Amino acid sequence: ENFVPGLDGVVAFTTEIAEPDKDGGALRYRGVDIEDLVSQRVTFGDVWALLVDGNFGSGLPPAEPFPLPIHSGDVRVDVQAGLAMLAPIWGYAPLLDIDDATARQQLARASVMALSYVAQSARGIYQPAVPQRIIDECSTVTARFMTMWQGEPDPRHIEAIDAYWVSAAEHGMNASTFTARVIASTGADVAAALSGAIGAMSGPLHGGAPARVLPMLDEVERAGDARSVVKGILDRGEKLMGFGHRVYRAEDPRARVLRAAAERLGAPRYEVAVAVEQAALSELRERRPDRAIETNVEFWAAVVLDFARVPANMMPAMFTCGRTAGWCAHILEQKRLGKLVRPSAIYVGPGPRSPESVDGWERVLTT
Amino acid sequence: VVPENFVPGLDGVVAFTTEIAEPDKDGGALRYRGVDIEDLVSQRVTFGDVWALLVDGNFGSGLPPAEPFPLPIHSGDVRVDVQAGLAMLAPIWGYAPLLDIDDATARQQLARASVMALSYVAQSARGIYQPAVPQRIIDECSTVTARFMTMWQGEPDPRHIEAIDAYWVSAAEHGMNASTFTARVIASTGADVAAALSGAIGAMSGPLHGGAPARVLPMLDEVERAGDARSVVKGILDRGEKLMGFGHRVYRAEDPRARVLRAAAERLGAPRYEVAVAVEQAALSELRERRPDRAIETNVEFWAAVVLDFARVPANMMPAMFTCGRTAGWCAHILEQKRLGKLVRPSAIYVGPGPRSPESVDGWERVLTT
Repeated sequence: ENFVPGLDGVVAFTTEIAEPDKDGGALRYRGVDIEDLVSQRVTFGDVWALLVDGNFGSGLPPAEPFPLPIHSGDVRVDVQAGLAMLAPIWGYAPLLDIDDATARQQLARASVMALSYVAQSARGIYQPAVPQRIIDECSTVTARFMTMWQGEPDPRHIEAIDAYWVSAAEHGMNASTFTARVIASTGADVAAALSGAIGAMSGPLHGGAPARVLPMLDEVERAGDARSVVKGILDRGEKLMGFGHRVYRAEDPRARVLRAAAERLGAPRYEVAVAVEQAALSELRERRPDRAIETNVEFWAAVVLDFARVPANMMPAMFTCGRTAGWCAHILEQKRLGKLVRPSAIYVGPGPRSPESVDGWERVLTT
Repeated sequence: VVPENFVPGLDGVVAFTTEIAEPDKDGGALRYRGVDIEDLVSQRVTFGDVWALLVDGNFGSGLPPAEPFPLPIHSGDVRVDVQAGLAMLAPIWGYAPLLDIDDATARQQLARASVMALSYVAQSARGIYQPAVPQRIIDECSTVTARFMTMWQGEPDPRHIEAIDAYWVSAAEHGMNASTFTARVIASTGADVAAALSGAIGAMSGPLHGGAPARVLPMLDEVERAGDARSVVKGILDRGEKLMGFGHRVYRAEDPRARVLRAAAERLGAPRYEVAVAVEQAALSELRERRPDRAIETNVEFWAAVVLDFARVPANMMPAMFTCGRTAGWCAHILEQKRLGKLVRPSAIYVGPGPRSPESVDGWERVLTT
């Protein structure tokens, strides 16, 4: 045939959660535009429920002690280990044996746990502990996350994460969302599908993740000229971080949302980041005038996150926290779909042969 | 952008081309890299070599020796414990993403985790207060299957080692199920092998994945006490409860793995064999009678329970034996996907509500703006 492996272009599901309108240049969560959500200052906790429940009203459960005091230096792996313990310790049941109401609670309870792991891991070990009453009296999950980590966080930094987390909560059917849907289609508990989605996310070729643009942003601040360093990186064989082929029809809606939030909150590195964007776009469009080149949302995601005191290696964990909303939305939708996800494969390998015909059969020990 | 006779679940949609194995359902035969499983079992090819046959495409290599656990965490769920250990493989054992390693390193890292999961299952079935089996009497073993039964039972019956070899080889790989599909999707992103192996175990644990050995032990216990074999199954169907180990046809006529395991039970002289076949004759003849139109055949998971019980495996340790065997299918599909080197990313179609304002949503009354 002329088929493409990996089901490229093959329609697998039917969704009511969100529509990434690439032709129209807008992202809508259950019909509500994300530009409207960040502008009216809707916190990530509410957007989590809008994607999962299809409407507002419900929030997220409080923080609770860790199910396993794990700490290995890899926060992605720590959350997966804790997610495993949810069935024996917290009693998580398979999706087939619980109603939609129980599945929604365990998804929110697991979402809160993943954020508690990330916030605690960022606060230093020898730092004074944040009292539990200060944590439990926070208005939003975003505030609770920042207070558990920073103790007394800047309000402008809380708004930055709220802007980033709702602009990355859900973006269609990628590898991580597909993995959670396949595992949930088996009837396993929600922690197993969440642990599988996190494993798919750890792959470098999965997709979105804040770009490693800080060593370049620092270089522009020191040298002063952005055009020269942008020209240098492309001439010395290295690729340019945060800029490539287009994703939407034109500018990514999430790209302007995170740049407008950076200017609105007063990010110190905003002017350099804009100077970098202009030099990169002018240079990439000058060398390949046939390619459609737009700024990646991962470029301004790194700018916004770094403005909120987020280190580079913690940024991928920041994306995982926001994507819990999209993962839990598609897991519950798959549960209500009630259809196993099994494709097929065609065999092109060797035909029937005897065991003695196989290469290396003389080294096998039998009986 | 529109549905077109669309069915959810990718049923029948071809996703990959594989050289690993072929479940010839229309022919009633299963082949690993072209070799029939009946040959592999009848000529007593150990599981370690079938593992190397599926992953490498030829014979020659083996599996690395056992080692201590990466994590002294044991919650009582061996499935969960193995997943937690698979996690620790990145920081403790240094497992790199598939995108940054060659086929040789990835092949080992798959084999090292495969032996890791076997030892997790192995000495989880041995009492800690029983005498620690000597470390050298394990080294004096030959096959991977033999070292498994040595770590668990201490003095394993040679007949039982053949039974495990018969079972694991039969269930080593069976095409494109959910657990194998999940392992390929995660591997298609470029992550490490331990993440892809952990994703398959999660999908394996779901009830609708199938393949887990059947809970036919109470039925076989009841038949032996009151010997009739037919009135025992006749009553169960009359009362309206499920007949375990029997149902739809997997292969078109007879599952070759069921034929292999039933013959392996008789060849090794399993005490439950005579009682087991009478239950098979009675259940099949009964199910075909109550439904003279539906194709009904013995499930391989019915004989898998007979064989595994003969090997002194408890009822709820049998699922871990399935996960142990399928490591060959998971690793071979992981390595093949690595060489394929293409991301799996399907698409979906939105049919939800059209564009609206945040105020026209049910519940905007209970929103607090930042």
